[PDB]
Amino acid sequence: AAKDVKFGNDARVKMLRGVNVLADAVKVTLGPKGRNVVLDKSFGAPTITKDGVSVAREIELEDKFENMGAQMVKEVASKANDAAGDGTTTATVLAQAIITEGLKAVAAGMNPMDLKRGIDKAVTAAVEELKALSVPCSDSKAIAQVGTISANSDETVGKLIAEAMDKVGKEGVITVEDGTGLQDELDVVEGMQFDRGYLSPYFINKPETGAVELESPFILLADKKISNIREMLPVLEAVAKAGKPLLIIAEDVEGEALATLVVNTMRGIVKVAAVKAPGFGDRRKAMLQDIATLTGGTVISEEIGMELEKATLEDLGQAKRVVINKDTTTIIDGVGEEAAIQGRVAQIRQQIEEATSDYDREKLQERVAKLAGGVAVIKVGAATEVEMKEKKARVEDALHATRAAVEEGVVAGGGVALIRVASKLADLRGQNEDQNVGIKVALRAMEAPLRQIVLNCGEEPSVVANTVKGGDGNYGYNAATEEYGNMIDMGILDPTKVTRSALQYAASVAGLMITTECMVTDLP
Amino acid sequence: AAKDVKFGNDARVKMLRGVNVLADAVKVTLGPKGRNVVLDKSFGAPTITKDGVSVAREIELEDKFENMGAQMVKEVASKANDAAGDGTTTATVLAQAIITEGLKAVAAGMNPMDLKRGIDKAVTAAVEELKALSVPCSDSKAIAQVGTISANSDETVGKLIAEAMDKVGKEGVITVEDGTGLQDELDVVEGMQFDRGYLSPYFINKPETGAVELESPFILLADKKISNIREMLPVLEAVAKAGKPLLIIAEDVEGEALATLVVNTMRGIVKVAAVKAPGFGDRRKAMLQDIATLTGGTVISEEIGMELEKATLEDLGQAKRVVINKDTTTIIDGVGEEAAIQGRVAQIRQQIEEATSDYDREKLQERVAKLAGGVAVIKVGAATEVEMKEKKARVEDALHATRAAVEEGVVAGGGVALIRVASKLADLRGQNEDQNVGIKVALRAMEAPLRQIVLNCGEEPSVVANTVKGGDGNYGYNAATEEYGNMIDMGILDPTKVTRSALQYAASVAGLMITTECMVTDLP
Amino acid sequence: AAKDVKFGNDARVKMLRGVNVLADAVKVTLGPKGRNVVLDKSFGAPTITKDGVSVAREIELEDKFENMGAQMVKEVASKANDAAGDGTTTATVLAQAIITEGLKAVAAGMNPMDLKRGIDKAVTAAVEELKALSVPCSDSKAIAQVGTISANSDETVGKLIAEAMDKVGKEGVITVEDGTGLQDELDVVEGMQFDRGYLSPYFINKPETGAVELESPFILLADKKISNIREMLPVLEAVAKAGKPLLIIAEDVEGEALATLVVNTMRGIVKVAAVKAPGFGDRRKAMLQDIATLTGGTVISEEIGMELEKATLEDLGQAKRVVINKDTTTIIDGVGEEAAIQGRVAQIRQQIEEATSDYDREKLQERVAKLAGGVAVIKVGAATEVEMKEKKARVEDALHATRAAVEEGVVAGGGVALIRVASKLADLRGQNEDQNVGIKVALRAMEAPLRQIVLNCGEEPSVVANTVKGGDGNYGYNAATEEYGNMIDMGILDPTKVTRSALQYAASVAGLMITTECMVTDLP
Ligand SMILES: Nc1ncnc2c1ncn2[C@@H]1O[C@H](COP(=O)(O)OP(=O)(O)O)[C@@H](O)[C@H]1O
Ligand SMILES: Nc1ncnc2c1ncn2[C@@H]1O[C@H](COP(=O)(O)OP(=O)(O)O)[C@@H](O)[C@H]1O
Ligand SMILES: Nc1ncnc2c1ncn2[C@@H]1O[C@H](COP(=O)(O)OP(=O)(O)O)[C@@H](O)[C@H]1O
Ligand SMILES: [Mg+2]
Ligand SMILES: [Mg+2]
Ligand SMILES: [Mg+2]
Repeated sequence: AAKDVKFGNDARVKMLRGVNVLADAVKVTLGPKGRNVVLDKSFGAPTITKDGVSVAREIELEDKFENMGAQMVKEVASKANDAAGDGTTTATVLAQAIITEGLKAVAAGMNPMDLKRGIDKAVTAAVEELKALSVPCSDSKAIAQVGTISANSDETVGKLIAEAMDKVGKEGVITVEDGTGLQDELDVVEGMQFDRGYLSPYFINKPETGAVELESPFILLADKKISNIREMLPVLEAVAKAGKPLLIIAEDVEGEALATLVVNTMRGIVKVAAVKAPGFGDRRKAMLQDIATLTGGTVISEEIGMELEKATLEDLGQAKRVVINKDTTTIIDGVGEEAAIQGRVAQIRQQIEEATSDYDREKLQERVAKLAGGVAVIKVGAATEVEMKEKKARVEDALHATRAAVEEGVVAGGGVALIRVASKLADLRGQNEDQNVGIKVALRAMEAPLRQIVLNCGEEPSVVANTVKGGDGNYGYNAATEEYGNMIDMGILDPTKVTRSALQYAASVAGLMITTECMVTDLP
Repeated sequence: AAKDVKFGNDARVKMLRGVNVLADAVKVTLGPKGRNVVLDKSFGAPTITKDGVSVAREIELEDKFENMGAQMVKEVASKANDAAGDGTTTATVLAQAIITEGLKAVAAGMNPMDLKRGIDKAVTAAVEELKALSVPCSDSKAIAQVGTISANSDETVGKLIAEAMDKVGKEGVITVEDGTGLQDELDVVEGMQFDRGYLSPYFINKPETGAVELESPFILLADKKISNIREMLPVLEAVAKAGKPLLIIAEDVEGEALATLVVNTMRGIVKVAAVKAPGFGDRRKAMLQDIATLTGGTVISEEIGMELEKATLEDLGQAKRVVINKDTTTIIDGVGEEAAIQGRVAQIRQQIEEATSDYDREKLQERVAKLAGGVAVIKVGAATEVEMKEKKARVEDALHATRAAVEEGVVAGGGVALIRVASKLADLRGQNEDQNVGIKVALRAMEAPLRQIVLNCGEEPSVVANTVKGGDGNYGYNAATEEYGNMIDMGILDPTKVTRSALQYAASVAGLMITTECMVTDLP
Repeated sequence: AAKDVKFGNDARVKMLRGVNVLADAVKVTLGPKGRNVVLDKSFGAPTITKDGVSVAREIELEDKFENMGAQMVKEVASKANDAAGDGTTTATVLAQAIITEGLKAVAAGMNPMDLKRGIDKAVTAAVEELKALSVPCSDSKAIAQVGTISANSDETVGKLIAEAMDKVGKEGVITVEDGTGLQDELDVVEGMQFDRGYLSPYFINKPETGAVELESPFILLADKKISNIREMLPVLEAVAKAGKPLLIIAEDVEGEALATLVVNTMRGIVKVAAVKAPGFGDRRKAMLQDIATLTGGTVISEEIGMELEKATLEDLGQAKRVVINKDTTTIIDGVGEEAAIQGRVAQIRQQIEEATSDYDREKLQERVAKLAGGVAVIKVGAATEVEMKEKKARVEDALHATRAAVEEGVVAGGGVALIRVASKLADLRGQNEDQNVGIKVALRAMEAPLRQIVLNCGEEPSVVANTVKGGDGNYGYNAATEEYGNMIDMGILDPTKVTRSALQYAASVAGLMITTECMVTDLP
């Protein structure tokens, strides 16, 4: 299509108005005194969130150029989310900030490219700075503090999270789902368990709800379905002999097997029942050895050097007992040596450090957690639906933040850390003048977070900022209590990693953005 | 698409006008002196209802922003309905109320977020308060009162309902359908019965209409059709022997079986006939044991350890007699021990407390009712169709209300309860001032219901409210009689549960809504 | 879509304008001096009717709100028609009436809901009232008068109708079809006969036109066709033996059977021929036992304990003779005891009182009429088509009216009955004042029918009405003769049932309608 090109100032301005719109719409939601925004939806009802990135995405401008600018800054708010799922709003604030000043300096007649470098440098510096102040977040107390501070000051949250982490361990998995009631609720799975119910409902051991509890069973693992392939009685009878209950796992099972199986377990011939493995081919099969090895079983290489009956009763794995309903199965404890356990674990180390990261290390550590650790789930409380969302939302942020503080430590919130490291680079200089401004520009912008927070409190951003800058170390203003003091003792912690990503991602784009001299796009 | 963002006051205002329109359109229908609204329909003729939620849903505004606010509030009216199918209008009124005030305070320059909290707390407070006033609704009288009150003061209703409940019991099922005549009618099913007619019309016992009355039959249950699988004569002849009638149930039956069956029963060889089981696989099957077990029969596990003929005459169940037409079948009474009954029932307790609730516990309790209790249906009378609707509509609310009153008691109507609990929290305070206002705001809104009611009577909302606030306990204004007194002795009861849901759901949204600082949506 | 809500007076007004348009367009056709309206049609040529309900349906307004009003009143006009196929126009007038007044009183500042009750009660009252005055319409004279009066005063009609009923009986069926000439014509079927011609055209007995007259035949009924299934000669020869003609009925007959049959009836071996049974499966079959039992035959349960040849010549039914063409068969008389006749009739009593009514009791009563009574059809005379329509139309109204007068008696026309019972409720009062007005309103409206009729004669509606009200009993104005007197002796009768439905249906909606406070619809 025919284009519309714009150069210099004109373009820039447009670009800026664009940024501001986006920015302004995300600022409103910063800090404890942060406010909400409503995203309309033709879909169902409008959405009410305080999640910066959530907002960003919805912003699109009619002015093709004002729009481009917005479409750009939008990615910082975005990347910031992919990085550590929080700090999004904050990051955005900084760009808005950097850009404003930057442009003003380009308008000042400076070479933009050096401004960029000056900023870049200024940032690389600021980063080491943070890494310096970053201090280990390890105790449950600290962990609940970031949770809480992340979930717009909700202790119940940090509290809950703190606990989960304290249970499932370090590699234990944690997820949030909408709860039933209005109270938040924490459930923690113990041992090995997945999402497969029994195909033989008739095979319900003791409790109802389809509760099966095969006491001291032999576990069986295969690689096929058993319609009429019922052949395998040697294996069967083998246990009928030892008089032990039996659990099975494979592609599937047809009535032919079940039917007979039924009356057998009935007549008190052999108390048994079975449930399908995990899910997809590579999936399920991927997850069995682990199971076998766990209970000390010998998975059946139906595809390799094994067959149906082709397998002795001793191949079977053994566990205290099991618990099954119409949807899930759980092994109380497959007696399997730790030489085996940590072994099947050690080999997970390569799986872990993977270049796939997302979706890979997810379902990955899951088993990892089930192969020794513990799995946890959180249910969010909310009367309405428009509440259940927002709530559950923040809950995750925090869930993330903690994850980050742990791996990368923390620093002082209230955007003090930055304002602090800023003073530390008061003497940073670069190759030429422009560059020095470029730096100065950046430092100057690092007061953004802080004073937006303040402003979201209807108070003098500049006045606070001063008194705060007059202080040292972790002296900081507490927006919530409206009084200064030590940000850490007050439990106002920001996972070091977010603060860093926010600054980086922010600059990464801001920088470029301010080096626009021309812009092309379609006609109105 | 290109968006249109609005911040602060502008946005709010718009949002509010939006709310108002909706609200205002729902108010009109509040109380005995509430009026109706007409909802247009391209479909057929317009609809005339006084059901708040019915109205809500139809409201959509041209102004994108005004619309959003409307689209939000709409959910309280909604959720309120999913909760206890009544109080919808009332709920709405409170939001309208809360928001108005709220915004006024934000306009006053207060932190919205604290306002929210102030409100939330004031509410959590207000709830215990109600649970205090809630008093058990257990006698048929009270129950008749809520139904009546619910059905805009129609005694006939509460009366009818009260009856139904008094019959089918507590776990007895109750449903409402359109009636033939103009009078309302109550039918109550006794014992075991379902929606299945006979495949062998020839096999009609005594009365007409397809009336079968197998005196002292042997009930038979299967898991497959019987085209030429007619093999089973043993079982058959086994009764030709005993000379007792026989009832059958299964996936189906082809004439092959029927044909011969006809002349057998004819010649006086064997008085018999059969009808299809419930409906879907897991369905029908899920419902048979009960049947069997009830009548003392042995369901045929055509899929498990059994086969056609594979079964003895004693396996069959026995019942006083049965009654069948071309659409329904009924068992007079299958002689089956209570140990069995309450048993088959007890195991329903898990089915009962289910995380499925909607649709689950529905068809669930149904059987639960047929499994010892009773099933009832109500036919609403109406001359027209636009009448049958409205009518049958209100009849259900009541139906629900009562259901709610029973499980959660009641409190004083006329919106006195609230107005009362408000005085009780006159000393409630929060962490800061804004929050205290946030509380005051809410308490203030709790007068809404009452004074909208009054206003729907062309009377001083503020003057009544006063004299009402001057009183104590259940002193309250009777809009209908236009004179004060004891709301309970006057039988003006609100199922505690609705009053509570209305307040919660209302606030849950209003709360958020008043913390809007920006709004985004598409362009006009 | 974006809506447009309207409250109070505004809404009401619009609504009313809507009603009026509709109403006014239907009024014009009320009474002997009623005029016509033309309904356009893209289809073919415009339609010219005086049938109120025909009109109503065609009315749709551009003003969404004016339209809603009209879409609602439209239902009274409608329902009135489903109820008893006449009085439509009349009904409408009352609504128009009720509403007008009603609204005026709401405008007066009265509680609408009481208004409604006032009206409702006033009506329930008015109904017993009518049931009082209703007097049995039994003599043919009376019956001709309602037909006549119904068919806008056409004696020829009431005359013809009276006859029919006098013939076919009470349960005899009567239908109207376009006739051939210009004179109306009445045909009356005697005995048993349906719409099936002979497959064996060659088997014509005596007259032409395919006229068959098997003297003292043996009727034969089956449940299948006969291509090569010609096997059955035993039964055949058994008659060749007896030497009697033969009639056959079944799913069909192939030439194979026919061919041979031809020459057989030809060479004088066996005078026979056959014709297909009724129509659909459950249709035809449903209609055979009846045929059998009548002539005294044994239907062939080709599907049950019976086969082809499998049946003795005695099973056959017998009849005096038959008459068939290429489209119709008829049994002079199948000697079949009345024990069987009325038996097969008595069991029709449940078929009769069926919760189906529409479509059921139709084809049902049909056979019923053929199983003892008589069947009649009327052919309407008209030069044109636009005439044949109108004509035939009114003819049915009367056909229904009579039906109604018969079952529910009659009362004095000219809208006197109502105006009369109104005076009777001059002292009716309700729980409060608003309600008394509500009542008064209604009574006042009952003068509508009468004075619209008067107005349709260019005369003082108020002057007549007065003199008419001064009178007693059935004193009434005769619009046609323009002179007062006894409405009954003049034969100006209205089937009690319609008069009643028109009032009920009318109020039923009107009532609700005047309680509108808001209205929602889409934008223009
Ligand atoms: N009570 C408080 N007083 C002062 N600063 C706070 C307080 N609570 C949180 N903060 C700071 O304000 C920031 C608010 O971040 P937030 O608004 O959630 O944006 P993001 O989406 O970027 O986290 C926190 O990261 C922290 O630095
Ligand atoms: N006769 C009466 N006098 C006073 N208050 C009444 C009377 N009848 C009902 N009410 C009160 O007014 C409310 C009206 O409820 P309604 O108009 O149906 O709204 P919702 O659909 O929210 O219940 C009742 O719930 C009760 O609190
Ligand atoms: N000559 C007459 N004088 C007085 N009243 C009459 C006369 N003819 C008919 N009527 C009355 O007017 C009615 C006319 O019916 P009609 O105009 O077709 O309206 P609808 O279709 O509502 O019956 C009759 O039912 C009867 O009540
Ligand atoms: Mg955050
Ligand atoms: Mg209600
Ligand atoms: Mg008429």
